[PDB]
Amino acid sequence: SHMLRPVETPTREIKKLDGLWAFSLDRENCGIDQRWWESALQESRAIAVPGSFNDQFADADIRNYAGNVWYQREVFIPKAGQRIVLRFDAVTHYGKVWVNNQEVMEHQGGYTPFEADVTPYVIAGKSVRITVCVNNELNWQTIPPGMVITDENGKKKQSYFHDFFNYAGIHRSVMLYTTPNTWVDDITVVTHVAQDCNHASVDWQVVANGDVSVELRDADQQVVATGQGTSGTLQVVNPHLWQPGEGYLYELCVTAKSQTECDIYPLRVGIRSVAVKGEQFLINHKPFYFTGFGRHEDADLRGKGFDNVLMVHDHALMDWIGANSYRTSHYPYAEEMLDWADEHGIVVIDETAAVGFNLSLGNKPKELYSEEAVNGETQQAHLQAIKELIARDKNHPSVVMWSIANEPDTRPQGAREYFAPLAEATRKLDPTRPITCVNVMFCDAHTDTISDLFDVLCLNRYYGWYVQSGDLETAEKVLEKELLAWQEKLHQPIIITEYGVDTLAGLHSMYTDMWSEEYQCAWLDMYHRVFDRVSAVVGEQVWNFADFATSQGILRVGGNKKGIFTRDRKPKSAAFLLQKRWTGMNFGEKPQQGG
Amino acid sequence: RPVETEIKKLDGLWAFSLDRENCGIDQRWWESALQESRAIAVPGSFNDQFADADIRNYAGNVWYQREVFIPKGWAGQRIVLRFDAVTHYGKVWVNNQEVMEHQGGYTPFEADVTPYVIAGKSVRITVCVNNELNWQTIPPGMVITDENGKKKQSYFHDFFNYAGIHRSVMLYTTPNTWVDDITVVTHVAQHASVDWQVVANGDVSVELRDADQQVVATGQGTSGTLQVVWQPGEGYLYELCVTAKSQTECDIYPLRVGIRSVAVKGEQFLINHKPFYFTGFGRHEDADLRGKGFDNVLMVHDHALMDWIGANSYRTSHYPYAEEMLDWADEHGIVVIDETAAVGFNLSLGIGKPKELYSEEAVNGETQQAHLQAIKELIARDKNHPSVVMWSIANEPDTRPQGAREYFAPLAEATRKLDPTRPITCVNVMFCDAHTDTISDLFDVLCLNRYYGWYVQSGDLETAEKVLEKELLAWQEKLHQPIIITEYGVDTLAGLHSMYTDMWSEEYQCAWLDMYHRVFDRVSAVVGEQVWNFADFATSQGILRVGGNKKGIFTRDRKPKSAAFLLQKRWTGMNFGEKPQQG
Ligand SMILES: CCCCCCCCC[C@@H]1NC[C@@H](O)[C@H](O)[C@H]1C(=O)O
Ligand SMILES: CCCCCCCCC[C@@H]1NC[C@@H](O)[C@H](O)[C@H]1C(=O)O
Repeated sequence: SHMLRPVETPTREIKKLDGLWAFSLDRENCGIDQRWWESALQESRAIAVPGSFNDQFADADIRNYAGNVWYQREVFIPKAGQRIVLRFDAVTHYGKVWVNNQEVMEHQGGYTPFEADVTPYVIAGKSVRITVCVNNELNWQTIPPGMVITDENGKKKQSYFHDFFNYAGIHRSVMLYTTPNTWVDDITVVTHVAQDCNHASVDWQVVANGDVSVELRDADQQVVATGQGTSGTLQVVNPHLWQPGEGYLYELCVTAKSQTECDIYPLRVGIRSVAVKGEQFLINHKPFYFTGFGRHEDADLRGKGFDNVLMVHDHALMDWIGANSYRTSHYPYAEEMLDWADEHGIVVIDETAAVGFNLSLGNKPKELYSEEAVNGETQQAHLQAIKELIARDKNHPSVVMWSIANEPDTRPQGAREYFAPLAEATRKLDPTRPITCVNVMFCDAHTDTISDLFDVLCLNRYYGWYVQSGDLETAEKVLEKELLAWQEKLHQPIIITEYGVDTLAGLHSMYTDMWSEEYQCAWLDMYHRVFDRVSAVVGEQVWNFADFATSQGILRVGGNKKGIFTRDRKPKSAAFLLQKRWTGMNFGEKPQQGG
Repeated sequence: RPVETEIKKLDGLWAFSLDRENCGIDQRWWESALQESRAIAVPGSFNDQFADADIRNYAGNVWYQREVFIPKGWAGQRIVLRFDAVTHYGKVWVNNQEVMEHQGGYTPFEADVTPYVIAGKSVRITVCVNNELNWQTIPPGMVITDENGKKKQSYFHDFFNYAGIHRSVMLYTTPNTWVDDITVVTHVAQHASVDWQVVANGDVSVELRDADQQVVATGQGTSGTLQVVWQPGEGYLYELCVTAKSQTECDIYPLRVGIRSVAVKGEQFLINHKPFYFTGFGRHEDADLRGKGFDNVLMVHDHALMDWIGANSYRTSHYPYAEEMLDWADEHGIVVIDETAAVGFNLSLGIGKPKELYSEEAVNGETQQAHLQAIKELIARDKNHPSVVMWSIANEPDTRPQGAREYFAPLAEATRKLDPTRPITCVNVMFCDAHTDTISDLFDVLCLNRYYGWYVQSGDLETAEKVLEKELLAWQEKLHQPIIITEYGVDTLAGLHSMYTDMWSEEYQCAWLDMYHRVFDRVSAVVGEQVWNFADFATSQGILRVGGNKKGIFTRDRKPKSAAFLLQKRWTGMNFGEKPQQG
């Protein structure tokens, strides 16, 4: 449907985000049968929302549990005559909500919010019970996809194809918000600029039988433009347009009035224009250079759960290190991260949860794009995730790119058949932004067959790590050669969205061999040397802020160790190399082929 | 503590600013939006939040600010602003009008803002937080200055001086007849529970249930309340609805209470007339990244670790914990020794200054008063909790200089008169043994901190066993009192191993915790053990702290050392609430 983030005005929120819900497992799938919605928690225990249920009890048998978990919470209802709505900003994978024995709504998104209108079903003044059924399972039509395997005892074991651990549960806000019966439930805003001198910001919104008078107030509450109608444009003059450095943000207050009731919604948008020209990524008609991380929503104890201290601290670290950009790696991030990126002018490459469409990253199906794995319904679900992501992050000026999928195996015939309609559909959904598909390493420029449909070429390369293990002299030649081959092929702006190596924070060696910090430094350094002599490399993005948790494997030593920082946010030796490089260059500009 | 039948203002981010030049109160920064502010998260200590070295140690004035919408549904009700905890000092302003202030730090403070607030429009909230300690703050300290005005704070406890807003901020609403004060005391012989009440223009009607609304008693009055006929295993707790009735509005307040009576008999600690044995940790309000800020995920996880390792009790070490810890504590029925921030009254703990600890320039007058205040507040907030079985006035004070007894006697007297239903204690330091301590008689349970084999007799088990044994049974023969060892632990690097089982290695933590447990087992007066710290925690910079205090069974990110499984074998291998029969 339509997605508007709620905000306090003559509108109200009761943060049911309160922790300490009742939590229980359903190892027998008796919950849907035995009507657990009715009343009690049976044999529950205290859990905390937001937060992943896997790491929260230090029980291994819970963290690998694959099935149905039950959340439970009684709450009181203060808003009368207002539309009361129950919003879940994120319930990872599947969630079915119940308000006092009655199914309200359900979702199969994972990292996208879903809400429901509960005005008839509640009465402001008495209690009410909310029971959530959260499913953490992945089959071939989920985004991301997976394979759940039962064995001889019927015990479910979830296997997937991405790297990060499949943290599940309620990860973001659960809120009970309250809006007048004539609401402003959808908005779209597109901005243009000409020579940083003047241009318009077209408006568009959806009401509940009310008219929309829209004003454009300033950063100090000064009206600069008005407008009367459901559509149309409106022009500023000599704007304070949104730059990657500062990030100026106008406050467009929209009004939807009825003959009796009225609703006012303030929506912050910044004037900026993002486009791709040849091999240049232009923000406000200036060629840009991306620097920063591909991070994860990962932490100790809470898993993929959200928390504010992590936001302010992580943004302080990136702010110190000189990073100006990041990419919401492998799933839509919490909207709060994108609000911060909006105010602080942080350019973001947004991505969907489509990751793992690849069976070469080592009882696996034998054809990746057959009916037994990634079929038409996988394509429908992928288009769904695109729809929801764009419908949530469409107005945020910090998003400059949509990324449909991550590292798909494109060698087999049919990858183009699967991905081309999704490129067409995404271009038809949001024309204001470039589109991309992050490229796997074993699909170099001479075997890929998908990168033509996208505006920006994103690359994940690990020459010298997975291949040429320990060889810098050779990985330099290979890396430079394939980079110039991508240039000779597509003449596109090339952002390296992943490049990193594993490093035991504390492992040193005089020989600068793999897994030591000296190898991380020398490796990133050589990669930077190659980066500086390719004209079409419009951005670099290291593989990963900090070490994150992965599934158990013989390649993951307590998870992925390719982070610049540790899981507790401590810098390895390479963090200060990146400090020197990024903070030493001119902001938003590519190095002049050398310092 | 609020319930209803509110809008939690601690949601999201606040504007944060520093006052290095100390211009805030003079230039009236609360009457405007903070110039040059940055986003900060509440709850959470401001020191660790920005990875800034200069912000972490800053000693002065910090400014929080946040606009909020007051809901329309609270038209004619009193609107109250509650700060569950603002560490050390806080002065709160509501939209150009000064409302409140408090020098507590680890206890809440609330203020009535009904006139200054018009429910429906947005108002701004500005908080001035101070993190300074002199000799009259609890805990005490002293600040020093030089040229360029750089302020540098020095204190006498171990843990790092985290500050800021550490617990939720509430904005609750009650009808014009509210239940401001409640008290409940439970008895049990081989019983019932007197009730209390304070209100304004309202009568008191008290009823109480069990599982769900199943009343099993009642009462109409501010006394008596006795009727029909809470354990450390599960923790059965009844629900006591209090009603305050007026001509127009009515108030209902639910208070969970568990039937229990704690008392000391000879050298036994009796909870419900049964001898007990304390096992568990002396923990801290410390975490990665957020300082002393509260968080539910951490409480759930740490309670999972304590449940797994077999702990049955712990002590809110060196300051009042967040009350959520105590609600959980009486829910799952874990025994809690509650303690004030009174720590650091000692000049002998020197890493290797006034001249006498109980002089006028240090610890005299307002110091004793404000200590009695920290008592009064801790008790006024945690009195009704059945999980609290003990009072702890102070921790590790130097009682050797002249005038210590003259200081500690009145505090014991007043505290005993305030809450006579629970035993009282004072954790004494190691440098004051049985032949030199002069205060352990004023208290019901004697608490001991002992580090034989670490600070003295460093690395020698064969003699530290003898010294610990002699000191222990000499205490027993001296005062014939119940002795809980509230601190015993040694530092340990998480990954350091050593074949020789020498200091700082995990083998030394294992073998050192073991000998202490045998000497514990051959002493009849030891009514419990609490390994020093649950998890490694942050302290001030010293040559004895290797990135904080490493005396934890778990690391800071909650990962177990070799001793965690030893203690999980010891505490769950014995019977719950029972001490081994000398083996
Ligand atoms: C057959 C040739 C294979 C080439 C190597 C492919 C490496 C893919 C790297 C992986 N790319 C995806 C990312 O989520 C992971 O964290 C990253 C990694 O594992 O470090
Ligand atoms: C004879 C006495 C020699 C010196 C003993 C010093 C004992 C001080 C105990 C200290 N008591 C306070 C506690 O927070 C600290 O963690 C603990 C410590 O040492 O780390």
